[PDB]
Amino acid sequence: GTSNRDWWPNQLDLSILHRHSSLSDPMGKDFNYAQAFEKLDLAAVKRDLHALMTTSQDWWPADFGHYGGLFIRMAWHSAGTYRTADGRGGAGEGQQRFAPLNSWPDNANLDKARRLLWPIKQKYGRAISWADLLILTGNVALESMGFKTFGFAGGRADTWEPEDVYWGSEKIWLELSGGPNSRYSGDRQLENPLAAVQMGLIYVNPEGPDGNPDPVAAARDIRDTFARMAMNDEETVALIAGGHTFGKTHGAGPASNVGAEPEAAGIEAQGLGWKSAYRTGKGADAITGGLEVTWTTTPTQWSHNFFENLFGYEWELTKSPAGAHQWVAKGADAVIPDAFDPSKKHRPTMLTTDLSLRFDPAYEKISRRFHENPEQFADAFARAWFKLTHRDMGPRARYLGPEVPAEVLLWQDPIPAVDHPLIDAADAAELKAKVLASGLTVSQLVSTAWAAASTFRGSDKRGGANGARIRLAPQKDWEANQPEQLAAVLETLEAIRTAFNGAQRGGKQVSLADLIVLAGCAGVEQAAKNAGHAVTVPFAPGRADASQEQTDVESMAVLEPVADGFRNYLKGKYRVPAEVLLVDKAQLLTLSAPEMTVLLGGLRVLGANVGQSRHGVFTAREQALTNDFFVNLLDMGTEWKPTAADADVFEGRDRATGELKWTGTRVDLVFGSHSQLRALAEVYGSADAQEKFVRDFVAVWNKVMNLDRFDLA
Amino acid sequence: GTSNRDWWPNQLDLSILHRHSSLSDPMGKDFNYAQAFEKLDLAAVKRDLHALMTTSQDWWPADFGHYGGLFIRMAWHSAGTYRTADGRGGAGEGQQRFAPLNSWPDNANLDKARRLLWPIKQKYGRAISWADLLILTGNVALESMGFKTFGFAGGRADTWEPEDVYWGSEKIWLELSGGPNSRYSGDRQLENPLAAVQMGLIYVNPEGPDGNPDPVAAARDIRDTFARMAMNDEETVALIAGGHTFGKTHGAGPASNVGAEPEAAGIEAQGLGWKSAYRTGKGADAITGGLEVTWTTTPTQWSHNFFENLFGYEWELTKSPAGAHQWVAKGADAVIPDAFDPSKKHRPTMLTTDLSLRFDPAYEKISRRFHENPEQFADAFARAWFKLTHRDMGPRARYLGPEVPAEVLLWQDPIPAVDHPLIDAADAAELKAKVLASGLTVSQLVSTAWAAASTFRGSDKRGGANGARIRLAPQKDWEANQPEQLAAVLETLEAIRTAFNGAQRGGKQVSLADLIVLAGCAGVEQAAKNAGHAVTVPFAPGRADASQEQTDVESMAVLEPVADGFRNYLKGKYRVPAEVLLVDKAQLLTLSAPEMTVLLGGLRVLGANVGQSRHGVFTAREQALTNDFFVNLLDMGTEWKPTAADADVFEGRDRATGELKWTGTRVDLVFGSHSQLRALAEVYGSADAQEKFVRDFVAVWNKVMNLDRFDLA
Ligand code: HEM
Ligand code: HEM
Ligand SMILES: [Cl-]
Ligand SMILES: [Cl-]
Ligand code: NA
Ligand code: NA
Repeated sequence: GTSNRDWWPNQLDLSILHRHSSLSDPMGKDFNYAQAFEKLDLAAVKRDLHALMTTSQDWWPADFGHYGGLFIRMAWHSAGTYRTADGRGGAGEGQQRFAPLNSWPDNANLDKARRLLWPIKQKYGRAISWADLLILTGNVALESMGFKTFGFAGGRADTWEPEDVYWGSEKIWLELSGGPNSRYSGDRQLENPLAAVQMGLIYVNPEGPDGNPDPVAAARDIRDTFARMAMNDEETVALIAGGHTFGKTHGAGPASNVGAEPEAAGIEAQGLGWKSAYRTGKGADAITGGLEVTWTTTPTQWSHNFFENLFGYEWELTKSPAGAHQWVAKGADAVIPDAFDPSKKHRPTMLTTDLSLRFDPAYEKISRRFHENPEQFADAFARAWFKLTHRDMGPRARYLGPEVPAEVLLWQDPIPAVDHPLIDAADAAELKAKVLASGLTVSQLVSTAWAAASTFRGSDKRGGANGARIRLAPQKDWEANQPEQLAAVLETLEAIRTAFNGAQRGGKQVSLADLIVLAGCAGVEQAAKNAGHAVTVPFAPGRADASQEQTDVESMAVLEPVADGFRNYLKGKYRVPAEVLLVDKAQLLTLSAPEMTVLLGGLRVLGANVGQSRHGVFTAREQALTNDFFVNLLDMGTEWKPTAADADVFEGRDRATGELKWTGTRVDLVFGSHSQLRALAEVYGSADAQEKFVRDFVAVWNKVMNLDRFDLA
Repeated sequence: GTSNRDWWPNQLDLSILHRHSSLSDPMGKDFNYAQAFEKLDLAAVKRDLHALMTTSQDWWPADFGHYGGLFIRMAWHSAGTYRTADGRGGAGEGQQRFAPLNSWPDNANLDKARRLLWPIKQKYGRAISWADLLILTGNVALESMGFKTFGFAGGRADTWEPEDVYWGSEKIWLELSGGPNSRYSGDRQLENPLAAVQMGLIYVNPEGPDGNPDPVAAARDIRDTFARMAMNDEETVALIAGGHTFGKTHGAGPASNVGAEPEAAGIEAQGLGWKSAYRTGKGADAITGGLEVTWTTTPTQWSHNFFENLFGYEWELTKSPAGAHQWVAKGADAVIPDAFDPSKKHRPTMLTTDLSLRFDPAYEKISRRFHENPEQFADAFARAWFKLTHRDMGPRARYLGPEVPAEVLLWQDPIPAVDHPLIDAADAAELKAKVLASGLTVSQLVSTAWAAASTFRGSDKRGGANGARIRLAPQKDWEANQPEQLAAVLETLEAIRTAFNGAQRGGKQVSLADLIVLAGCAGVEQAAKNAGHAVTVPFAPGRADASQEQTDVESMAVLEPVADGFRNYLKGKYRVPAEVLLVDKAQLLTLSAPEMTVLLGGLRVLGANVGQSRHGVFTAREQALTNDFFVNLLDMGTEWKPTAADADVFEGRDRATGELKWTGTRVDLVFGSHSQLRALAEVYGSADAQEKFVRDFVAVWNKVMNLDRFDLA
């Protein structure tokens, strides 16, 4: 059946903005997952998970009698899809159970692990999400095997369909580099936003880069991918050596024995895949990835043996029973236990990527320190594991349950507690009046508040106006934020704040975070007044100001908007058309197509464009909140053509006279071109729509201002 | 960007069930289009439309000074995509303005016609939908030109995205038949549910079948396609001759001058397409389809000149300036006006498909009667035009405004007015008790009510339990409805009804339509009681009973369920997998994925299956309303295999013992296979879900019962 995607494959796709509707969701409108989890008996769940570790099922028998290794792999894969570039992936939505991740080659036999969890999921029902349960299961595995974790937070709500994520352009699973859709170019430069080396891998190829078993060159890939998942050298070494303290790989026979992944398997498979024709197909005969490595002498217990082996032997290249490259210890005794036969023992083995920890000079120093100081390894691995599994969960206000660690970590972008009375409605009226009396313009106020709030992304719940990080490095210097204009606005607002706070009794004070947002509200209100409308914008106080020492400058860099169509801004020249980047930003902000449409048409006429560009400012009353953008964009009296100078800029001329009326970019004109967007634009451009436009504007403005307000959730 | 549809192109697609969410809709959640339209000043709209017919715009100048013919073409294409097989297409949702219809080749230059309407759309805003406005424009065109229409109903609410419709499998616009995705097979048999001869056409090829200009063979295609749009011979003649009383075709130059269709055009085109390089590109030089025919001597006035010409001249084959086949009267004087040059005149011309009206023997008899009696032609054309443009609008209760025709037409599946007091809650409770005391079983009651209600389809809003047409031909004999069991149930219900109605005073009586639905309610309540839960199923009286004389038997045939996965029924053996047919039927019933999932799992354990098949009845307490379907489907203790006898039937056996527990079909097992459906099944199969299952089941059951109750809107 031919579809629109077939006829027009480079059309903009808006269905990404309408995923996650109440239509697809089985829970009712009012279901609140946080409230459900807070009443779960987490201790009971954890007891059942401990029991499960050693209750082997015959359709997927436990290695060594203990599922712990399988489940730690499951949890690290759940978290391991995370990319800091866009915040997409990670464990926070339980996407491992949906396509494509449920069928990625690197997730082979994790369908078994998830099915082993069904009886527990079933018992506790809606009070524990699959997303939380995957991570909890990983923690319990660690604990069952003697490793004390740093803590755990619940609160990851389940989702009900696949997320739309760009995972690459390759059309072949696991395709090696330099193909027609290569993710690499140059000197092994991985394309953003990707964070894996091959399609359907978590991070790197365990045999080495493109299958070449060079540990030193493998280390370069590990360092780049892990960096792209927000982990530094110490965290990377602690996580790989920690993980590979446990369990084994599965490569007992040729991979051509393994059949269809879950989304390709027959209906009778009931959700499972990778059925193997090799011997019994499971257990001692299991085939997962093709390697056959067991790292330690006690694969079901925490030990210091990973580093003892890594350093204690010299390594020789060999092949697994499936033919993959791997390493064996020269001259060693058979000291490693077999997973099923108590009469068999094996020589120590390693992956190419494990040897990276010893042969990359920077990793070697870390691995040596951990080898010599195993308590330092244990503590780093606990911290790193918590970071791994919580990195996309958002502000600490979202963390639920009795095991949340009290220590505040830099990577959480922490926001100080509020310890004083908050401003009330009378005070907010007085501050808005002082803001309007200072001489700050509509355009300044709206631009500043937009810049502060619009860093939010829903993918990992980072960013937003809480913290007043707009005043700190690096946000205060970002090009999109108009550093010199921003500094003059912050200077005026900080003087207003100091004067208000100095006049208070009791401990009452306003944060600069709240004042930035309240000042934006005042700008909106004034813009409405300019247009003849009486509008109050809602404002919720309670934001606090973070310090520079609570603000990791390097980790903040991934939030910089290099494309922000809501400010008609594009930092350079990209492969992806600007309208596509607009819809991607709308998705990170959590906006639907109508909300993206209303919001952009309002921002244009309010003067939010970077550099005060006239592109898209289709009004003769700038700084007044009207639906002029829409009425004028849709006027068929105006004809549009791309300029000679720049094909991505357009001139709108009176079709009868030839006179120049407007200029616009592709972000602007897409609202008059794309058939779905133009239908939205027409609702807002109609003669009955001025009041609807204003109201809908204020609503979406307020939404954006509150996107990080998990303290109010 | 590789997607799930790329990796797994044959997986089931659920997103068709979640189109039309509150997310995509710009109007607020409480917007009610009927309330808006009822206050429209319809007469004012019509006066603006009248004016517009003769106000030419320079960017698409009006032929003959009058846009009438273009707008009649626009409205017939809006209505003309309708297929009786599934009720999809038609004018009822204004889908011409979205992809792919906005860019079909047969809709070329209709983008201009819709743009000419924007000033009026804009003026009246939400009080007149696009959907309504396309049809109303065509009525006003007819009226402006001297033709008395049969009336007009508003009430078509706008939609905000493309509907998912199967339009064919060809990958080339306008592909001739016999290709690798041919829609024809056998002796020119067009595949169901299609109703056009080539991809991107409305019905037929105006040059003849696959371009062969044989009027006689073109008549066979006309007859078949029109029949598939629900129009018989008299209606088809009246409509083609009617339409071609007006206007002209456009073929001033070679078609290679025409550029990209709207969805492929540049952003500067602002939603328009088919930009032409031939001379001025428009007006006298217009190119639309490539033919150059003007049928009558007065193209802007109703006449009987189409048939005067068709019969009054002998025709000869010739070629337009773009090279398409068409017909000329060479014997004639130059009597037809030129569209732009008052000093030019032309000979009469016809399409091959117009000559079909004279050279197919059955059409000729009709055309002759219309020729000789043009008042009969006018009346037939008015009735057919109303039918054309209203055929997918649903029950007369949805018709809005001051121009609705009072005559009730058989094609409307009419429902008699109710002139008597309705039963109240106490009466409904006494009827439910009498139905349960009669001895009718939960299975019989549920099966009957399901069979009566589940004929509904949202595509054209035909079907449903209103009317009690389950007791009439043909519904009473459909195999899915189990005609002998159905007759025994209806006989018992009719005796209950006669007894209750005979005992009333004051005119109070219950219809059989309402009693069938209330009896289904009693069955569901009793099933809940059997499981130990006291529930009340909501019930809304006011249905009426239609007579056999008010029921077109032949038109009802397209509503027969030949696949109904909710009753595990498949009438024969199809090319499309049964699970795909299930999602199709869900979409026609307007169900989301969660509602489809709850409903099917409840129906299974209530005994709704056709034939009392055990397939999917995964319970040991049949006729009790429990979540057993889901608990037992999801039990990993059971292993599934396709039977030797039938690959579409599966045995569920205890995995340890091999004992046979259950059998199921693909419709059953897809809920255990598809990763999104299995996530839904899990919610209902969890230990905390009994209450939720029952509530959600009653809610969807009630929804289904009420699908056709537009009298309560
Ligand atoms: C460079 C990064 C990594 C590479 C290339 C890698 C590679 C692999 C491979 C190839 C397997 C075998 C799969 C099979 O055939 O069953 C696996 C198993 C496993 N890995 Fe990793 N790994 C990485 C990082 C991690 C991390 C960060 C952790 C956790 C903190 C982890 C914990 C595990 C565990 C516990 C297993 C054993 C599974 C079992 O016993 O079934 N690994 N690893
Ligand atoms: C066998 C069915 C039909 C065929 C093959 C068909 C064919 C066509 C074609 C090829 C054109 C020329 C398009 C262009 O180049 O501008 C057209 C024009 C038109 N058709 Fe039809 N037609 C069909 C039925 C109908 C019906 C049912 C109606 C309305 C009741 C209709 C009303 C019109 C009108 C008014 C025009 C003139 C457009 C203008 O003046 O711009 N036709 N027809
Ligand atoms: Cl994601
Ligand atoms: Cl449709
Ligand atoms: Na994420
Ligand atoms: Na329809």
